[PDB]
Amino acid sequence: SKWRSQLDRFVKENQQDLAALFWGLWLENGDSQGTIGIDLQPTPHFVYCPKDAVEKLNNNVENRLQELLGIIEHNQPEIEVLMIGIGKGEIKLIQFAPEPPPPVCFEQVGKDIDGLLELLEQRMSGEIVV
Amino acid sequence: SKWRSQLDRFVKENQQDLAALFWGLWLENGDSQGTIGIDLQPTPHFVYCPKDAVEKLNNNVENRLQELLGIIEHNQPEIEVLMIGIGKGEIKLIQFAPEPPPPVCFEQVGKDIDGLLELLEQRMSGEIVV
Repeated sequence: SKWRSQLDRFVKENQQDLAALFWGLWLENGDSQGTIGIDLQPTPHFVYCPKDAVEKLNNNVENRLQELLGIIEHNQPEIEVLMIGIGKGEIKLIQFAPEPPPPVCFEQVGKDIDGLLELLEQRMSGEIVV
Repeated sequence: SKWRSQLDRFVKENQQDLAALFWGLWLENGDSQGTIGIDLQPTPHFVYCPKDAVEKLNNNVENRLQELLGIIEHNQPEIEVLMIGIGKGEIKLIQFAPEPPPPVCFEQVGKDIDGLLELLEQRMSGEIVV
């Protein structure tokens, strides 16, 4: 269960870059691909999670995050970032309203999603271990 | 308006305590008093912002955050901390899903809301200035 607090600390230290990536992917995909996931195995990597898979997977003892589907539906990508981390099937909800908001974060980092994916995934490696 | 970034730094570094206070206030008051606000003057201090008051104050040119009212109505306090910082009439949304969730932060920090309020308020003093 320690990976949860490792993921928590990583998010805390990387909110602006995660917001830039969140917003960049929002621009390209909106919600058509589902929810941005961080699958932690075999090493942490960004994925998309269709709403079915989230419900299927929140339908599990270790999870059962109350109203998760509504939280995912009601997230406002212009002001707040939402992702889900996944370690051996258990969800940790990632949600934060950064400063500046995600679209400004995107403009201020000045990186495309490919650049942010590689930078963030390198940073995760060996920092979050399941 | 540097206070927006100082408040962002404060929240990032104090998620557990703010989560414990948020849930302690939920235990005490539920939604009977409105939304938890942080009034930044003369010193940052926690207040309650009734629904009508939030709305009137969001009805101002520096604010007009899209879907603010809906974010407030949909907040899931077992999962999500929600507060609004208020600096010279400027709203800043605070929303984040802590690790562990808010009711566990309250249990783990082992203090009542009076203790939490005093600690968090002294901490913010000097650190977030308008």
